[PDB]
Amino acid sequence: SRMIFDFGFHYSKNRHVGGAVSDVPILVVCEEAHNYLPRSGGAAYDASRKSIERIAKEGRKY
Amino acid sequence: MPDLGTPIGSVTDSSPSLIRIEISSAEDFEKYKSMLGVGQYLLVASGNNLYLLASITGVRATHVNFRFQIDTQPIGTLSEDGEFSRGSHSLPVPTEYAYVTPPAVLEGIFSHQIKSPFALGTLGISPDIKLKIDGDRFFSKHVAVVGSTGSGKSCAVAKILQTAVGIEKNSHIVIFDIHAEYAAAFNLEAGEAFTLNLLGVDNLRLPYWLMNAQELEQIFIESNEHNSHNQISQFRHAVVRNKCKHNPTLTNLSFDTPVYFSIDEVVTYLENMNNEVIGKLAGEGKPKLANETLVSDRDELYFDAVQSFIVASQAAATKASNGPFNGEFDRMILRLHTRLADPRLQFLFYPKKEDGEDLATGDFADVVRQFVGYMTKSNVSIIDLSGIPFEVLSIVVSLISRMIFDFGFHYSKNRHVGGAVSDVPILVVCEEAHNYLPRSGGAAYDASRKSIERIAKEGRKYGVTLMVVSQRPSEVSETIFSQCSNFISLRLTNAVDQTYVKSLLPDLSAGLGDLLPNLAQGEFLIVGDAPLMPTVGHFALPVPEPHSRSVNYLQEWNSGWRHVDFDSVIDRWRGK
Amino acid sequence: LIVGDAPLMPTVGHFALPVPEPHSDSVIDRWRGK
Ligand SMILES: Nc1ncnc2c1ncn2[C@@H]1O[C@H](COP(=O)(O)OP(=O)(O)OP(O)(O)=S)[C@@H](O)[C@H]1O
Ligand SMILES: [Mg+2]
Repeated sequence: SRMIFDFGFHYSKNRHVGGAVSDVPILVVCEEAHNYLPRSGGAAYDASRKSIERIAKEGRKY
Repeated sequence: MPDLGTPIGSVTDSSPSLIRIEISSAEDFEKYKSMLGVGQYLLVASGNNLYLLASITGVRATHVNFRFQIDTQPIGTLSEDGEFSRGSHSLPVPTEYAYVTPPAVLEGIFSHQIKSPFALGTLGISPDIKLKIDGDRFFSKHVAVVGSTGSGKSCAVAKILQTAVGIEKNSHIVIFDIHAEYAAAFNLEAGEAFTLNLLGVDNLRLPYWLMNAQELEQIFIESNEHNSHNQISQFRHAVVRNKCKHNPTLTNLSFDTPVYFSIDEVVTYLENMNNEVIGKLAGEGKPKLANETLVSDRDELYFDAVQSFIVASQAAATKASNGPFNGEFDRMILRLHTRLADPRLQFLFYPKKEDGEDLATGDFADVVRQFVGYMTKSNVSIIDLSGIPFEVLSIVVSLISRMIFDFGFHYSKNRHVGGAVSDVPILVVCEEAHNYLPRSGGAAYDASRKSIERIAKEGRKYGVTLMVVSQRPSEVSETIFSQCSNFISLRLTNAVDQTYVKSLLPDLSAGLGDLLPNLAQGEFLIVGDAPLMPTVGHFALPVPEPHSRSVNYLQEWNSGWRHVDFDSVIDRWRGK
Repeated sequence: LIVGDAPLMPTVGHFALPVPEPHSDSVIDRWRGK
């Protein structure tokens, strides 16, 4: 996921410099989320619940 | 005072809390169907040469001939002279008539008894009429808004602000954004002569030494582990001892007092302290380096550059023991090297003046100019926060707020010495508050609440007021509302939200809640002290409108398979 | 509204305002911020 987001970022920068909004959208479909995004869980599952979260708050733009 | 007209019907039940009117003619009801609707007002008799105003709360129609029913509640009293008192002092007897409230009477009551006017739209019954409130009561006190999605909150707020800035007295306003929306609502022709300072992630200047204790402790440290004790102590010691060396003149400094203080130097100090090794030989109760040279005052050398010491040993000739704080501080060093390694956050750690040089202790003044601007003219500023990450948002907000409260108090004192009240008002606008002011939230956002709580309590005396906006008021701070003296309610549907907003708000029986979920697009309800009495109102679209350009998806899918030159993107993607 | 043992009976009253009342460019020359 981190790769996707960083790519969208570095691309939005360029097309914004050009003055045009992005043109390459992406939709990430996630299934059986509760197996890899727990609500009450250990730090062992702290590498995912962070990355994906970055998409929720700062996605629409990029 | 004037000829009210022909009545509607008599009374059939009376009390201080409730009143019940009864109509028995359909031709009479259909004629005045538009006024008798909810929210609007009616006149009742309470003896000769008086009248009583009531607010419609509840209608019912039945067919068994027809029978209507209008439930009402009393607000206040009005004479034939024109005076409008408040507070009920009469129960109306039956066989007393009722009449419908014309506009003319409302306009007459509005004009005279209102000290200073501020327009806030037009009533629904008649568009060619302008609703007014007290000029000073409104913008010198704490407003609030709550609206369901699509209810047109942003446009209404933009209209309010435009009027406050004379767009169709010099006033200062800051508007925090999360969607990049309110920027265009102020993009009139340059010749208008009202300053506009647009800010973002590229041009914002905001050093990190302005922080209070909580923010500094929060960015670079996490106190979850067992090593949470010692880190904080020695961190404080280091930051202080480094604060003076670069600012000698001043006196009696403390952790909180703001002045320049580098951070890389603090990292160097912490590291050099990780690896210390002490000597226990005779008259050598102090450290020992690689070149057999003792040390007297730590602060003199530890900062400059890393140093290496001899190895621990137990020989009677070479007696070297390990240091007190060796080993513990290993992680936070890498964590800090990382955070500083971040490019996207460069505006906070490694900022630059216009010329190119780094900041200095004195530029503090200019740091506030951005928020303040020109003095004798309106200077609405529009901060942007989309580009900012999700972890530093609370910090940014707290700092930008405290920096304003301090200025307010300072100018309030500077004018108290003279004896005249300050003529510089400042408004803060907080949008989508439910993200960074959670009521169910814990310490993850502890730094934000307080920076606003102050304005909730003190701000009024000093000269700065708030304006909160949200769309899910249940998951918002209980304290930030209660200090709000006026409420604007647009459309709300979700039930629990109705319950909460009904509770918090006092003069709301069942009907005033039955009115929220059926309001139209552009309408609103007003409840508080700025009006004489509750009211239902209608707005117009603002000019120019906010757009917040966004990426259209389906209209883009129908296009071609555009060659993403991954090569060029990744190439520019240095990240080195 | 008063409640408890002191009054002869629960009751509501109103308070008269107490006179006296309780109240409490180069401008920013405080870089110290204190
Ligand atoms: N008096 C009015 N007459 C006609 N249309 C109106 C009126 N007031 C508002 N609108 C319409 O409301 C529409 C959208 O409102 P928005 O400004 O998108 O609401 P909002 O503030 O974005 O709420 P969100 O989506 O939760 S951020 C606009 O396209 C307007 O045309
Ligand atoms: Mg909006």
